[PDB]
Amino acid sequence: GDSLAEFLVEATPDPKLRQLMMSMAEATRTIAHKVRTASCAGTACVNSFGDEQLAVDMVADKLLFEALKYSHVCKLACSEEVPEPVDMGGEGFCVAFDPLDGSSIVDTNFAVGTIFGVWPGDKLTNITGREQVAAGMGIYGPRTVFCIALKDAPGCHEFLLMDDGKWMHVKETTHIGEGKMFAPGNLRATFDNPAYERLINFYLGEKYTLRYTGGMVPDVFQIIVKEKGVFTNVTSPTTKAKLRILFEVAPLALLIEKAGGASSCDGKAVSALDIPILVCDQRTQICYGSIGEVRRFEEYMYGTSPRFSE
Amino acid sequence: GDSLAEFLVEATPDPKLRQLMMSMAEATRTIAHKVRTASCAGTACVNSFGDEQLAVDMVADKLLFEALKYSHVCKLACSEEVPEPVDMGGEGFCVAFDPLDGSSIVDTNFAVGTIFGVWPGDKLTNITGREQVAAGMGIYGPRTVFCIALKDAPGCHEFLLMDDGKWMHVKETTHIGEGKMFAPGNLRATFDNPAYERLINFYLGEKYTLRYTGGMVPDVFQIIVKEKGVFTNVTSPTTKAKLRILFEVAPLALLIEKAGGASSCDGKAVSALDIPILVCDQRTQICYGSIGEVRRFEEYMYGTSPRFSE
Repeated sequence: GDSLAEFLVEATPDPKLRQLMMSMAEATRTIAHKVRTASCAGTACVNSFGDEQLAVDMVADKLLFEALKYSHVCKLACSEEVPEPVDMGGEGFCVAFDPLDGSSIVDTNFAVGTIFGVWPGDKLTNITGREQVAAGMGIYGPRTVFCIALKDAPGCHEFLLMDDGKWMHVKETTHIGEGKMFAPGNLRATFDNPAYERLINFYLGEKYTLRYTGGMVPDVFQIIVKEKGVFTNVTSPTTKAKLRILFEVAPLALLIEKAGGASSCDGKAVSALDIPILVCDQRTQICYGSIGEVRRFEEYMYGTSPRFSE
Repeated sequence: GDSLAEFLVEATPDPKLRQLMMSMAEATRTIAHKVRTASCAGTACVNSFGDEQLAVDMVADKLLFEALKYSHVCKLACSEEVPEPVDMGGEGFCVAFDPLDGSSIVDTNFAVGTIFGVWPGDKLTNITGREQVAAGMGIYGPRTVFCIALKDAPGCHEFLLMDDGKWMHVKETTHIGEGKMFAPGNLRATFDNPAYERLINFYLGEKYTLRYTGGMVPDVFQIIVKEKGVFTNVTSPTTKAKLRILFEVAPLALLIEKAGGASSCDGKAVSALDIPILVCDQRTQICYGSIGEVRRFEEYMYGTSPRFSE
């Protein structure tokens, strides 16, 4: 297909947003190289940033902050590790990111990833996921994938890192249909939550194929590629919420909904793009999937789906 | 650590076996490059092997046959795609391999892998998995890993593909202990196999963390890395077995039993290294895990563990 710079010129009329997306794709390429040659002798995984040997989750953090600084179009930046925004000396967008989302899977050479969401303005609080101008994730697997969506452009677009160091468009997703595949996150809640239990028993009883790796990036990315599936992460009386709206859930909600899917956040039967983000470290629960499978989620968990039921 | 060539000079005294492992490690390096730049734009994932242009599982197939031919120490070779052995014009070893395990997850950038087992002599039938002189798997993820074990050497060894194009020893596994992590393969058999259902309900009832990706290479490799876990694939009256002993189950059984684990193959509560391989396309069922978890598998499925109970 065609290149990323060529795609961006038609997706958005904002050249600042185009420079930002270019800087995120270059940082994704460098993180992909750092993970490739990471030394995990020590159960921890190390690589060198400049003159210091830290962990992969920290080399990615510093590489993403570096890319935002030198894009000159970033006002605020915030990482999941330190959930307090920081000024990057630019202006245009505010970017929040999870540097590497795969804590218990880097040593096992599983697919891991980076999540980032882009907000316009000067605030990372008192916003919603619908105010996002762009969102994306870089997936570090056998291939290196840059999966993005821009508000001013239709669909969710996947870019492949080629041998020459450039990005090439390889798939545009605009419809997520029906199928039997599920990723049950937080299954320990099938104990204090009878609605979640009955839902999981539906999946297990209808012969849904199981695909759960523990990392959110590949578990949600597979829905966009297969154009089918359900992801669920549900809280319980004894199990507390661990996903973040700013760094993880809200950006992924845009990638999923722009590809023809739906989300159900904070147990309030609305999209994750409509849940107010009051603090950066705000937690939540979520369901991702096709419209049909999200309807079933709300019917099982709440009684009815306000948006999609009959 | 130190290199693979240096490891091999100390692991086995047979210089021909060392050349074979080197040829398999070089083929693993080349396949890792082909998967990285695969164009899954069409209905499959394609790359180049010389002039003709094929799919990735076919590019891997021809690369391993080529590596075995030009190693000069291979008598018979056999691929999962055409389960009929072929003569490679050498003499020393017979190699059976699964070129790419996980073609159903390549478009979703999940981790995939190659499996191969190395047998002495001139026949790939009327053998057992214990007669293997070496077995290994190459894991294609964010990193590229060459995981092997040799009959004449203790333990299962991990090799990381370094920046210079060489392999470096990074982890030696010799003990697989106890923990709560499971990979439930063929979960559709929990309907007409009451023992499998009771077993799966035990796993879910003890709050085991779930990690099943669909590809066996990463699902079994995580047991070796975490030194914990269970993998199960159980047949039923309505669900038939799809795993192959020669290309998949027996080599992984050596990798699993080396490093401190155990296996329970077929319906016979014995090791997979002790199951006679009569035809190349022979199918089977398996359980991989720690000695404690394999004991529980045989107790739940058959009543008692002849090797580990009491």
